[PDB]
Amino acid sequence: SGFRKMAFPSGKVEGCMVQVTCGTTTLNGLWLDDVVYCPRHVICTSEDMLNPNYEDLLIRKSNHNFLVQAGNVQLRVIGHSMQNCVLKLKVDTANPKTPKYKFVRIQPGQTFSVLACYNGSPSGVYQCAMRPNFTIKGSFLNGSCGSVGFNIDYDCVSFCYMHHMELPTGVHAGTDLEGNFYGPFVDRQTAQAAGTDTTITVNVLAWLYAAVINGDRWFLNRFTTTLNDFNLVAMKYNYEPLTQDHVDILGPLSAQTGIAVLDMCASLKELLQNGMNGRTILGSALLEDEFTPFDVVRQCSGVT
Amino acid sequence: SGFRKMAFPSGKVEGCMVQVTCGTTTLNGLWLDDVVYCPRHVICTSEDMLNPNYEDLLIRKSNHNFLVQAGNVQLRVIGHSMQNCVLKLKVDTANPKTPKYKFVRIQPGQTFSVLACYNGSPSGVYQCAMRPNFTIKGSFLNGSCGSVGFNIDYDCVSFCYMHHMELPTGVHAGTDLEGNFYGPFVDRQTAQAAGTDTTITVNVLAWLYAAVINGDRWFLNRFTTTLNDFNLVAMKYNYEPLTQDHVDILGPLSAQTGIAVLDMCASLKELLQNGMNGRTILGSALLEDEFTPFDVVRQCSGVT
Ligand SMILES: *[C@@](O)(C(=O)NCc1ccccn1)[C@@H](Cc1ccccc1)NC(=O)[C@H]1CC(F)(F)CN1C(=O)C1CCC(F)(F)CC1
Ligand SMILES: *[C@@](O)(C(=O)NCc1ccccn1)[C@@H](Cc1ccccc1)NC(=O)[C@H]1CC(F)(F)CN1C(=O)C1CCC(F)(F)CC1
Ligand SMILES: [Cl-]
Ligand SMILES: [Cl-]
Ligand SMILES: [Cl-]
Ligand SMILES: [Cl-]
Repeated sequence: SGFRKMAFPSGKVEGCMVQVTCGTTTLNGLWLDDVVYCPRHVICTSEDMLNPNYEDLLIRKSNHNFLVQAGNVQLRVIGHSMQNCVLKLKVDTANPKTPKYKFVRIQPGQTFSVLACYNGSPSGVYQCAMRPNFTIKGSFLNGSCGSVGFNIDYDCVSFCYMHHMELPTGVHAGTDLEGNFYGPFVDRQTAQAAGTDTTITVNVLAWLYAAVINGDRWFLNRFTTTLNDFNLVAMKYNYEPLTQDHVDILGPLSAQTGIAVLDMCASLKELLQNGMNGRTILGSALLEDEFTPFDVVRQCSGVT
Repeated sequence: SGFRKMAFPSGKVEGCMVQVTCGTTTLNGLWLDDVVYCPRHVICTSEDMLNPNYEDLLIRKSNHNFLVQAGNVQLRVIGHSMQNCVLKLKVDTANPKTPKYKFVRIQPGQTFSVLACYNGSPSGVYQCAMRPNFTIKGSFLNGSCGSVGFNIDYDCVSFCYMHHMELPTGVHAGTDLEGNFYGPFVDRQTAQAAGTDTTITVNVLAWLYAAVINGDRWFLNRFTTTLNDFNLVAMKYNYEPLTQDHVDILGPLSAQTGIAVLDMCASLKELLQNGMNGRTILGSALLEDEFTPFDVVRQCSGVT
């Protein structure tokens, strides 16, 4: 029993993390087979950051401009090319520790593990959700660009996020591993800011199921609601609409607890309308929306 | 910026995790050099669990009774011995991936990362605190015994916890890597239960400093207090006493924020007496006590 924000074991990703230096700019890259993936703004100088022409900047560079370190071992760059906001650096050595992997773009509301890295050396691992406004509430400092987010399934690492920058509210923005940004952000210096966010309803419900499995039942009630009148309450409290597919995904959790989704929706409606009235759920006094139905099943027993 | 419950990268520990089978009982062990460390109750049958004589049970066993699997590779047991509640199984193969390591016992109030494991295969990683009552609020299912907790410092892994069992309130108990239990618990079936717990005051204060560094200042005030009158309030709200050494450890954080510890204590006293009045700190509506002063410094910038 118990419930924690649990990351995937990070070893398969640690053995892919390298340092990339171009000029005085230093940051992290991801080394898979004979390619190092890193944020393209490693080739930028601070002046270039207003409106750089990344294609020009790259033509003016050569292989020996790029310094790639895997621990202490130098890796020699034998090629360079750019895909969207990612630079691809081909190196002389294929990574012997390359895991089975995929580049997958994730959806708002889904979770992933983050390996915070500095100077190519991993620092910490933690769990994140892609917010509905395509930011992540991460934990990142200067030099973390190039750190990646990922999920692991049957020893295959699905990379979904590469870190690029921090927005003024302190939330974080980045790209998938094809270099395409999540959300309406650009890798240059503007006044860009996160749009308005919403709460991930299906995840709050999954979390309530987790609590029932772990013995929190005080928020439960005998009422049931319609999917339409629940959604109508959701709009008032800035919660994402709940779909029939969401109801279907919660199916396994409702089956294990014996509480049908729509009954659980009645509980959520009461918790939004009346607050938590001095009680806590799974050690939190706020409704938690960063656990997917999948995360709950993976961590909770199949019993109770 | 940002603040998350961040674990250490788990790779160095993943490469030490093995499966140990004795009879029908299967659980995890830790493979360092040519020794596999695992909970001694792997030799138990369900009957033996009332009051086993572990020394007798072990004499009646032989090396070929022990099945140790490192992934797919069999490891042959060439010796067995017992230290307190841990069994030490000497195997034919020294672990090539053994990291630099130490066995250290931690103090109540300190944190560590946990690598949840099942059948020798790592499942997840998360951060825990040793509670003042020597339990941990972990996330563990049947088959997690043998999973370890650890900290990493300059590539050296300090193992501090091996998981053994779950207590009736759903909290978790285990030993250090010398097999000595944390807290007044035994590896047998009794009515044992966690004693009463308290909140880790120095960690709450560290966390408030983290929030100030991340821009939460609403809880601040102009008042200062004496260490004696703060401690006197702490007793009323079931908070651990604050020592002058605690004040000294918070020094770096007070220096970076410019808020002296005792002023911060005045803030904590107000937050205990008046609640949080509908506001949140670092995304929590409760005072968080599972970040040490060290954890805050490691994750927060040195600026602001
Ligand atoms: C890198 O972009 C990075 O660490 N980004 C993530 C981040 C930064 C701050 C807080 C949380 N996450 C490095 C790359 C770099 C550039 C120059 C010298 C060394 C490293 N960027 C930074 O550390 C900061 C500081 C800076 F150098 F002034 C520039 N910077 C940025 O984050 C910029 C934001 C906008 C951009 F287009 F993404 C380019 C980088
Ligand atoms: C192991 O002890 C374990 O997983 N402990 C941690 C745990 C259990 C439940 C919830 C959270 N954490 C395995 C060892 C085992 C024993 C027999 C068969 C297979 C594996 N123990 C268990 O999975 C559970 C179920 C059990 F098998 F009935 C016995 N058990 C225990 O946890 C016992 C608690 C008291 C003890 F002295 F520690 C012995 C194990
Ligand atoms: Cl690819
Ligand atoms: Cl499960
Ligand atoms: Cl040792
Ligand atoms: Cl730091």
